[PDB]
Amino acid sequence: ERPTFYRQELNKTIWEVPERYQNLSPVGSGAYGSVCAAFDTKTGLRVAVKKLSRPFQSIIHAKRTYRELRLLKHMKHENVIGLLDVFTPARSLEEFNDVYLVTHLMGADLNNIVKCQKLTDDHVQFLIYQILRGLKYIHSADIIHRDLKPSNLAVNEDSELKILDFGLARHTDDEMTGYVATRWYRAPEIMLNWMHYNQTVDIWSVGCIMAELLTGRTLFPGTDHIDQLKLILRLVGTPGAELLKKISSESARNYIQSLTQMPKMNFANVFIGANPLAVDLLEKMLVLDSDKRITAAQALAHAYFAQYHDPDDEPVADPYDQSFESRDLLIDEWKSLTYDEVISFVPPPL
Ligand SMILES: CC(=O)Nc1cn2cc(-c3cc(NC(=O)c4cccc(C(F)(F)F)c4)ccc3C)ccc2n1
Repeated sequence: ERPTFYRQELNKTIWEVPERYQNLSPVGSGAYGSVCAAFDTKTGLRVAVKKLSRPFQSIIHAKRTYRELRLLKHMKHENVIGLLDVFTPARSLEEFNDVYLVTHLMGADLNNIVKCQKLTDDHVQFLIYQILRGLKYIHSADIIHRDLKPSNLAVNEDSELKILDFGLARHTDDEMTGYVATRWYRAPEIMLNWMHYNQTVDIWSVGCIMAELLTGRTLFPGTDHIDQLKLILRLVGTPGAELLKKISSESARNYIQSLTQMPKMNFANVFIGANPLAVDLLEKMLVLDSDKRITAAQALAHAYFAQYHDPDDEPVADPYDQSFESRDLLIDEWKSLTYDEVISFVPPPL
């Protein structure tokens, strides 16, 4: 039942894919992989095919490959990216070297929407509602996104949203340096390595995205890590004794204590004309102490989403076994586990 594969060179990369995928066209490249737009003749869908770059070159790369495949195979929610297909041209484990992942082709992202269109409060309500509905699902599987930003949120013509991770490069220090969107939505505990972070790092990002949908502007466009921290503390206030004790890094803790103390600002005076319910929700998401930050499940029940909230239609994920994360294996073992996952893949129904 193995399909027939055909080969083509696209931007000095050899692509070998089943015949069902036609009109391959390059849409992106990076350290982790290359992405092509294509037409799936079997389903009639416009798809995105990601060919992973050297997926088993090191233990780190082999584990990352296995990790992404496990995660994609698990995600089954209206607001989260789904795996349409996974394939390899390899006929056996011995010849296994390449992995291709297929998802829906995404049109616009949230950055394209905020660009020329000024969003109304009802539009903001619907977009944030869906992010939180998708996050509640991601978090219920004990998965932390870590990189929620407008470019990782796909929004169709009907304002239907999906959470994705379209990143193709290594999230290095250099990539996070300066006046960069890669760091503007990051929680201060992850950006400054304050302590062992939890999934509320993602709620900080939603708060940053919501503020930007409401004003059309970046909430914390820092020119560097320290300038961004100062922009944060000006709005939310400098931390109290309770939070400083939770900063496990003595160096980071010592730096914060050197700053002049500042009170939390009045958010109604920052977000002029915004719905007072939006302002209230923003104050619950943009909390410096991650332990006190509203969760996705708590946020869906907030009065700001009264028009969309349906507790009978906000599902949680099936149990997700990620015991593999603390497993020490050789490249060939991570490869064989990846291979079993490719061959056991069951496509979703129409
Ligand atoms: C115009 C256009 O459509 N361009 C486009 C489409 N693209 C699609 C992909 C793409 C991305 C993944 N991986 C993830 O999304 C991912 C990984 C980990 C966690 C999560 C989360 F679930 F936590 F979000 C999601 C798998 C397969 C493909 C094909 C990459 C770049 C891209 N560019």
